[PDB]
Order: sequence, then structure tokens, then C-alpha cells
Amino acid sequence: MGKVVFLSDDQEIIEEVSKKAEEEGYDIQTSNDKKEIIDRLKRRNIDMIIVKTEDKESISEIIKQVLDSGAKVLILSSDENIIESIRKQYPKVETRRAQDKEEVKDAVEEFLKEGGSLEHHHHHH
Repeated sequence: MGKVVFLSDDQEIIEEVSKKAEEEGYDIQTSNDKKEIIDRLKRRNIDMIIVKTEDKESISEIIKQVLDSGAKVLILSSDENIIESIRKQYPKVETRRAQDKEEVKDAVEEFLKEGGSLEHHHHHH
């Protein structure tokens, strides 16, 4: 039970991530409401999570709940300054710049192929 939960405030984002999950047959629970997700991380009942939004308020609080749970977290935002802030504050977070819903579902897929390992440069020489 690798509980994958996607979160996005926008419907058209959710549709494309669910569509990628349809094509590939990936297990995802998609949610629109951030307050629910904070409580699911309070129960630590999310194994790996993906949050797409520019709303820094949700991004920050969800990650702080994921630190408690020890889960995998993928932050997706249109703004690169948000992404980069989350990288320098949190080294263990998976982060990728996703402006269009194409980039979002791509990042979700890449995250799921490698079982929660998206963000990694040439770490092995």
C-alpha cells in the first residue's frame, strides 16, 4: 500500500494527472482540498505525495507535515523562485518546475516509475 496522493487546487491539473494514471495504470488518489491533506499527513497515512500549486501557504504546511511523516513529497509550481526556495530550505524534497498541466502529469509519472525518486542529478559518477 504505497499510498500515492496528488493535490491540486485546479481541476484541469487533476484531470491530466488522473489521465496519465489511466494510460499507465498508476495508483493515485487525487484531492482538491489542502486542509484534508494536512490531516492525512497528521495521521501519516500518505506514503508519497505530490502537490501542484503556486499557493506558498499550502506548499509550506504540507511539507512540514511530510517531515513529521517521513513520506516522499513532490512540489510542483509554475514559479521557479517557489521551487528553488523549497530546495534550499528542504534538501530531501523532490521538486520540479511545472507551469502547464503537461509538465505536472510528466513529473507525477517520473516520480512513480522510480517509486518516489524524481529529483536527482548525476549523483553517481
